[PDB]
Amino acid sequence: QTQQLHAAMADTFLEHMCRLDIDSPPITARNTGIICTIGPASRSVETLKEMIKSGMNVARLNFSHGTHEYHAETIKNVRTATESFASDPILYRPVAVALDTKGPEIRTGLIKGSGTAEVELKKGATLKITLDNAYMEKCDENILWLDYKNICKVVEVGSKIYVDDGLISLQVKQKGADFLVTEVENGGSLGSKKGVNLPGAAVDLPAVSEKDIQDLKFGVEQDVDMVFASFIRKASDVHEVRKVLGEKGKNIKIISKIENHEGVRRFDEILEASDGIMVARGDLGIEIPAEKVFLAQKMMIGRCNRAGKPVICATQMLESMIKKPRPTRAEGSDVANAVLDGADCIMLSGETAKGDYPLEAVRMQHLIAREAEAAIYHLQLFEELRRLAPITSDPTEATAVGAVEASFKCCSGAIIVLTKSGRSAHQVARYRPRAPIIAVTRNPQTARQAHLYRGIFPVLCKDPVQEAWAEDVDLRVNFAMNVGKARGFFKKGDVVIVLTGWRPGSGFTNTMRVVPVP
Amino acid sequence: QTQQLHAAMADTFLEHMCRLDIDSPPITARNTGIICTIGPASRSVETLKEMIKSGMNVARLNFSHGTHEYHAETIKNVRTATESFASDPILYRPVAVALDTKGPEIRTGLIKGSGTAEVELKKGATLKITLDNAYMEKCDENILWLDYKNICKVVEVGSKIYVDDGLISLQVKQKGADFLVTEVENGGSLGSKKGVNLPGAAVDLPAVSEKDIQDLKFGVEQDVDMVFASFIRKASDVHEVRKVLGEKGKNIKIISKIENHEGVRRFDEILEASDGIMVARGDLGIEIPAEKVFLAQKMMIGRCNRAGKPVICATQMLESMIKKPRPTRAEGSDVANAVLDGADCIMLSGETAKGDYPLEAVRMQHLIAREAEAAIYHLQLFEELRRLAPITSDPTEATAVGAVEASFKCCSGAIIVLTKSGRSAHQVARYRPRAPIIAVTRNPQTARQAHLYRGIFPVLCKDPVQEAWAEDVDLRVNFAMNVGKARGFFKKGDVVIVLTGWRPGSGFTNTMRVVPVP
Amino acid sequence: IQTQQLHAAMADTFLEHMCRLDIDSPPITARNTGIICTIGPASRSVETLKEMIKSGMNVARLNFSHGTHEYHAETIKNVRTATESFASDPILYRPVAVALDTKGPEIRTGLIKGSGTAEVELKKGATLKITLDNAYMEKCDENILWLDYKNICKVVEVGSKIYVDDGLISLQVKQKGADFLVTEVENGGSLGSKKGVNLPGAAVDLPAVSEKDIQDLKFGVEQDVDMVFASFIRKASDVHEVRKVLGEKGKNIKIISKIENHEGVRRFDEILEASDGIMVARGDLGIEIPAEKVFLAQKMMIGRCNRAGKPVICATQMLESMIKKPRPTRAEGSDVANAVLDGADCIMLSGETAKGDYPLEAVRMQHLIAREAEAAIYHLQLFEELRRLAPITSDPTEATAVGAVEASFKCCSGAIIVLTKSGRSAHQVARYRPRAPIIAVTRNPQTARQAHLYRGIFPVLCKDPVQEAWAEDVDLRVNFAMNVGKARGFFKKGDVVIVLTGWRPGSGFTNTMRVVPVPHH
Ligand SMILES: O=P(O)(O)OC[C@H]1O[C@](O)(COP(=O)(O)O)[C@@H](O)[C@@H]1O
Ligand SMILES: O=P(O)(O)OC[C@H]1O[C@](O)(COP(=O)(O)O)[C@@H](O)[C@@H]1O
Ligand SMILES: O=P(O)(O)OC[C@H]1O[C@](O)(COP(=O)(O)O)[C@@H](O)[C@@H]1O
Ligand SMILES: [Mg+2]
Ligand SMILES: [Mg+2]
Ligand SMILES: [Mg+2]
Ligand SMILES: [Mg+2]
Repeated sequence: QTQQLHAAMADTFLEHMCRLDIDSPPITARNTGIICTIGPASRSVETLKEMIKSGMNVARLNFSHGTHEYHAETIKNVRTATESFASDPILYRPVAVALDTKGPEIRTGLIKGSGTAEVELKKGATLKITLDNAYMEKCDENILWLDYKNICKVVEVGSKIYVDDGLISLQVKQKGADFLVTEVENGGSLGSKKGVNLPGAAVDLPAVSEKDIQDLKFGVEQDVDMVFASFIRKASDVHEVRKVLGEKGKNIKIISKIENHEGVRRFDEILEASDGIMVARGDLGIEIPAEKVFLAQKMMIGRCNRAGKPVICATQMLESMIKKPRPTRAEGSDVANAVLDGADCIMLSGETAKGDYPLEAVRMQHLIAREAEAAIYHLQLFEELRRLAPITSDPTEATAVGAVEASFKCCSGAIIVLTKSGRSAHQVARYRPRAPIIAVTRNPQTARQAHLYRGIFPVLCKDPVQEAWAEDVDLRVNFAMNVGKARGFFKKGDVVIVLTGWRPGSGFTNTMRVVPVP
Repeated sequence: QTQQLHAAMADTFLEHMCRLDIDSPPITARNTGIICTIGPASRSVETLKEMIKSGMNVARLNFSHGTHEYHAETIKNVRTATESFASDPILYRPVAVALDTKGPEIRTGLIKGSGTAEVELKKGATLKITLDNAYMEKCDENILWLDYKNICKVVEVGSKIYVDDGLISLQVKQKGADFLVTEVENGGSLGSKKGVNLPGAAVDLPAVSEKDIQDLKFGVEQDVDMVFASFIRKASDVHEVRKVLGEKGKNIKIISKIENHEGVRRFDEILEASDGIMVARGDLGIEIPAEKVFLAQKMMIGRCNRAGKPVICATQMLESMIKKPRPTRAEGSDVANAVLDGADCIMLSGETAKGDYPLEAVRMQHLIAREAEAAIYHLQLFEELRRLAPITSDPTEATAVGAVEASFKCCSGAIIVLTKSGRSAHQVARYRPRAPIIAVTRNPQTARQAHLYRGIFPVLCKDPVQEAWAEDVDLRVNFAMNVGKARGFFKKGDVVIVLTGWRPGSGFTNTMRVVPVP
Repeated sequence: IQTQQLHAAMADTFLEHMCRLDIDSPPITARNTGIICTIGPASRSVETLKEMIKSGMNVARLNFSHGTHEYHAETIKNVRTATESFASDPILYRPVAVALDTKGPEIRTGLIKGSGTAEVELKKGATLKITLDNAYMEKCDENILWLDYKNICKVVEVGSKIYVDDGLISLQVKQKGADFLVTEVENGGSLGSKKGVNLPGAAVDLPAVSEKDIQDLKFGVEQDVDMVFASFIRKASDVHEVRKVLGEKGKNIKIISKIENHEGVRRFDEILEASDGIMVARGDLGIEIPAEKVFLAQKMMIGRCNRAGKPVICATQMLESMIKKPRPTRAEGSDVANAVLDGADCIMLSGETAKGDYPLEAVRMQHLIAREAEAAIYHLQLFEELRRLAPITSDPTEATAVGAVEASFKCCSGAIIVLTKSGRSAHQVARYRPRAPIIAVTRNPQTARQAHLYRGIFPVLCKDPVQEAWAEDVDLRVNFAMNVGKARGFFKKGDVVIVLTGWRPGSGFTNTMRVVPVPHH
């Protein structure tokens, strides 16, 4: 038996688990998109071809560091690598580009002289915090400076303050107008220009930094497909970013990054305003107890699945592959679970940008995602989504459910959807069929953006439009049939689902057909 | 709110019940077919028009009694009444004809002298059963004769014996090779040529009687649409009936009537060989304890639903309306529960054939079935059917499920299916949508036979094919659109599901579209 | 080859459950659904009542529609005589309860011109004037019809239907004065005298209890009935009225509200809350609302009663044909099964036992079907569903009951034995609907009788004096139930059973569940 089918039949979740089989090989398609952060270790065209081949679907650009000219080159290279395969449209896999903003931060000043010197903080000692600028350059173990002018307004006696990536931990014992008197809870080495998190606080830093405003305008100019907006806390934040990309970039998918408590508390309003979500586990698990992170991940992927909006699963998934060519069992497990949890993307940071093994990381993510995709309990997952599906008399939605049910009934090798905007394909994906969704689009941006949705395989028709709209439709169907055939998703005989519309232009998708592969 | 929708939403069966609402009116469509036995009280053309109008869909002819000339006239009249409405194909309802065989029997002899005289059986008296032929003509209250040579082999001391349609009740007190000595439990008037059931005993009479052979040949000649084959006990039996209708009548649906223990015990093999099933509660509740009947009914409707084959629910459903113009609460309840149980047909016997109130019986069945159809727990019913659906790579099946899912998603006003053989419509019905299935067919037999399946509204296109196959398809779709409109199943604006094929001829139905009503 | 429909109880889907019901899977010997028989001409004799009890009667209904105090007093005397005839052996003694069903408020017409036996003929489409003016009481023709409901005008609009003689005749109001109505005949028929009137869809403002009712109820107090079926309950204030009337001296009598019209259904919630139980009065009900809609109301009501853990009764015409015939119609058989499957506590017999030719055959038939249907329930889901809709509470008694019921499912327990003073503990077990019979052991006779009102409680009345050590007194009552169960054939030595006790004497301390093998005692 194959593709974990015996397990997909089980009546109980428990029997489902009990029946997972290591000798049941997956289908060839892989549904979870893979996002790789590009950096020193992966910027070369020659390398990027190898990434795409290994399964990269999105390129992340981390505006934490690096200048415009530097990033512009990364993008130019990603593009070069991608179009290298454009010469055969059957096999060409689009690659999307993503601009991840630095976001607002709270940084400390320099330690006494050189930014290279450190001071030693003792569990229990007093540590005064000034905002007075005199102290910017000379930070010792008695006085520490911040660039968050308004820290006093947003903290109470008793609040924790986390310094250098939540290594050092302070607690506020007294609050003036200008200063704070803290006690060290967690000792350690204090350095220069280190980053500060205010756990629990409603931090009032603007939605976008001045750097961000400019970094974003650049992304518009460079024509990125999506932005990962950092440190989204409230929906007004998302609205800021939207305003900033403004008209010229009104089609760029804004993906809100949930990095602290306020973000979690206000996730609902946020999700509403966002195109998607990234569960930013790194920053998040500095702001909230680490043991609580899986809760937040599961809550978020859950609600994103309910709302049919893309969710990303980020940070440290294959961390050890920065140094080693194979991952830890926990890393293997982390990735499987994100997939089973029902995440759209999975992401690689260090592992691809700086690590010794970028390719090994991508292939590993590819391998696990496939195995985990077969291991889903679609029986229940489908039943559940269907039961929570709002009543709508929108034909597109009705067609999608019909299609997805049909695909379950006939172990369909794929659901083929003609889509101009991607909307139709999204509607199919939101129901999470086991079968890959081949989305056939003439719109390249649609092709790239589609990766953000579990199971959509974007496929870009480069032919001119044919005279009769009928034959043009048939042509695009036939294209997908060829793509599917060639990529080994199905052979002559197998059955497939095809979704078409009744008239040209967007949102007329309403025709579902069950077709045997020619 | 309408159509018991608030109740259809409930997460539990219990909440579902708790939420059934007497102020939530049904839609106008009624899905459960209604089978009326035609007889003295209903044979007139003038009456039959009124039956059709009231909701009769099949005419049952009981070959228990009546000659060929008699039945031939019933059929002539049914036909006359039906075609009376043929002048407007939008409103014309097809009517099927069904031949219900007499089947093998065990009969008694004549009472002392004229077969017009009777005897009295006294609770507690002795009643000898002979097979000795001396007694054939002279049966008194001391000695009773049977024509079933093999009774003694198949009955033990303690067995019950039912005489005259389980009116009189005997228990065997001593058993020889040649005779039985019984005690009367239920007193009553013993007549001539009265029928006998040996409850629990496995009666070995041949599958088809001599009369049956001939009655069946007649049904072939008369062009009936289905046969209700009596006293089906094993699959061999069904095979006999099929052989007898043979080639000339290979298209007539055989519906096996389960009338005794062996029939229930062997239901599986039977169902497999049959086109459908009738739960013959009268006979059945003479052969098995009456308190056990609802078990058998529920088991059989259940397994017929599982197999997607039509089940009928017969006998005494509105019994009191033989004498009275309104039914008892228990009768009302019986009918609702048949529908809730998931029966295709419901049936009337006495109530339409002999009763004082044939029309009131039909209208009553119509009224209840509608209310009960809304009261079904489709959420679970659908979930269950889907989970127990074989995985199949037949396109038609995949299209049907998709169509039914779609219809649930959009509160579809109807699922419109173009079908030549009826197969496609059956496949949609087997999934039990809330929405009516309008089947559009040019084949009149298909039209009539369709009534045997929950929710199919057969609609007969009498026009020739013209011009392009496409526009012929559109034409038939449009016909159904008009039928639906006129019968008040939906208005302009409402959304409907339409099933077509990709090519002419049977099979190939594989196109589902979600269309707003013009 | 299996028993008690076990293979079917295992099924993962409702559909598979149905598909697996088996006519060769015989039930256990216990029967859980209580059976209520109306006593009348055909069943009032002591000699007959012994045979009824034997056959499975658990409650005796008295219909105050008809019959005088002296008459009913005698029926009760006899029921009691028949019952205590078996009191000589407490192991085999079955308690029988007594129930007073009130006549309730009515709307009656006057006498047809001259003899109260003579009739008029009403033609579809004719005009029919309705007066309340008393001049017309004695002389009712086909043009003018009198009612005794002085307030009809206030409670009906132009367009309202009026149903005369048990919804045989049907009028629609065309004009409404201060004093009169002008109606049109929709349903023709023969109009008689003193015939009953229903106002479908009206909020009928007749008092909750009639003057007759007040008195009939006071009688029930005096006669020491266990429950009252209050007729024509419409709003909760109605139930409060009945309670007020039974008042203090009768504060322990269970009031069971009878739902017989629209307002009753519309307001069922408030009503159920104020009632001890409910009767689905299908006859009257299906005159007030379209008959085709009644199964909706029945199913809604039994449903919500199950949710609330309050007793529900299913009434009227369940085995109607057995007034004249010794066996029922397939639809009657089916009706009874479905009431049980629907999850009704009691089933009822009216005509069938009171006036019919075959009272005993009706009782035995109800007994037979209920047993079969009880095995046919889908306990898996029924239990899952009740548990999921159970509020979280910190009440030990509830925790013990669920535990008990789950344990009984686990071990195919032959019975759940509960020592109960008020019945409350047994009710709490029953509200979860175990397959196993609940033997409730009580020294309180009223508790014994009232217990019948709940699916699956088998009341068993300990007549012994209290034993010195409270422990051994507890053991004694457990042992009693063990003996009863043995003798009634509910289990044998070896079988396993669940026993519920408390930690201290007096009510509401039940918190001990044990799993005990049946002894060689
Ligand atoms: O994916 P979207 O934006 O909903 O648009 C889907 C549209 O694509 C089609 O299937 C074909 O696209 P064209 O308009 O480019 O012919 C339409 O028939 C349909 O309405
Ligand atoms: O040959 P026709 O009458 O045009 O048939 C066309 C339609 O009938 C179908 O054959 C229906 O299938 P069935 O007859 O098997 O039910 C389809 O291929 C198509 O939708
Ligand atoms: O010895 P007693 O007072 O009869 O009570 C025996 C046990 O049954 C209970 O009375 C339960 O009775 P209730 O159902 O009336 O609460 C316990 O509280 C007690 O332990
Ligand atoms: Mg960050
Ligand atoms: Mg027969
Ligand atoms: Mg199963
Ligand atoms: Mg009444």
